[PDB]
Amino acid sequence: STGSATTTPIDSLDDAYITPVQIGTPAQTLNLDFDTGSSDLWVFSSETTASEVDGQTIYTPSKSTTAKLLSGATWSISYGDGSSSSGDVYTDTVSVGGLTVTGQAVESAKKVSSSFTEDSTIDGLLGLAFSTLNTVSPTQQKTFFDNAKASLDSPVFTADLGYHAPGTYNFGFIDTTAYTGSITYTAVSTKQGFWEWTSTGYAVGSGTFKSTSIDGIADTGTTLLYLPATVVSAYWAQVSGAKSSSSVGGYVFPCSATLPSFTFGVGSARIVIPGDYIDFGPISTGSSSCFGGIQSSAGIGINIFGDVALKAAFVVFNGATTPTLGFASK
Repeated sequence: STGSATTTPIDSLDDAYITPVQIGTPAQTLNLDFDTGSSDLWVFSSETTASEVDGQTIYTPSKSTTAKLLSGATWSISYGDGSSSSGDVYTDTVSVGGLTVTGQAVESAKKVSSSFTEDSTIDGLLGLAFSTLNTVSPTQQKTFFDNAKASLDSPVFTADLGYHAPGTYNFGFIDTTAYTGSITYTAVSTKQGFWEWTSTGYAVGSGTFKSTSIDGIADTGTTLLYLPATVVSAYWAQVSGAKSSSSVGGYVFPCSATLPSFTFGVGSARIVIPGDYIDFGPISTGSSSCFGGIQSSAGIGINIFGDVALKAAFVVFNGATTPTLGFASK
């Protein structure tokens, strides 16, 4: 089998992407944030504290003839940005882009943090990291991809995120029309449960390439590119007037600037992020200070190749017995 679904930016800055997902019978369609940095499929629901729901579409398991309470199971998750959610668990039929999994754990939120409430466009998350990170207790549950894998034509999914435009998530096949040149594959460590890999280096604008190993994760659920402070300082030093602002919480730059590109290495191959992809707009309405899309990972503990980087590439998440990651230009 295969599946193919369009993913759409939630706003004009590409702050996140939402993909429609069918849950239950008859189908209830919710727009979920596909997140290769976590491993829980959770949704706003009829069980979510009413004051914490503000415009989201909810899953109502009592209206699904295929929903079953997973008795005794609970979940609770905290994300890198400090957001969180928790609740109980159902199993139900879940379909993405024509690909159907029966018996999928659908984690129903009883509580969500303010950032989730305040984002009316995201109805939940669909985790695509390794199932070892799944938070369901006392019986850990599998991700949608793990459940689907044996049935797929090939044990892979691909992310093709757009810049200020829709893109595509495919399951079970590699669309050879969706990228230019060749896909370069690179080793993955699953030891922390992430799609963790080692970039071979970077360049700033038309500058020379610096060969240096940068360990990080491919994370579709993170907006920005978070890299070591040395690398990030070298980037922003090429933008007149750019500075790190502790009050804003990262590097900002004059909105009048033209940003240089940023290149990252994948083996001997190179992925070029255009300067425009690094512009996250005014820090507040009307301001002439703009927020940067490349930021230091120093406070985080891990480097993160988030959407700013991934949207410059066609990315293969290869879930074979020994997983790998593939990157192509497009």
